[PDB]
Amino acid sequence: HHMGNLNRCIADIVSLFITVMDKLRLEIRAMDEIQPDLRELMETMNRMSHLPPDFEGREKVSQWLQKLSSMSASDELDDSQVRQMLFDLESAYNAFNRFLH
Repeated sequence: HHMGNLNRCIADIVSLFITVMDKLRLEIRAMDEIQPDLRELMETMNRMSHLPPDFEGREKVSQWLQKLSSMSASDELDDSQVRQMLFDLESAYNAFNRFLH
């Protein structure tokens, strides 16, 4: 038994999307508490060579990473930013699932 890179990436991307969304639903707000998982999600999409270069889901995650890069470690996302991030992550997750079909 041996699992390939692609299937490991798919499992990690699905679990990271849901983990980041769940943290946001649990009122986790600090940049240093959300950003590391988001970075892990972005890098795993980057390791998934089968994704199209302009893939929608990666663009949404990247834009959030860029936004978080302007914050201090201790800065917190506000209610509006959390709701928007959840909408963007749901949209990126759905785009990933659509890609798989």
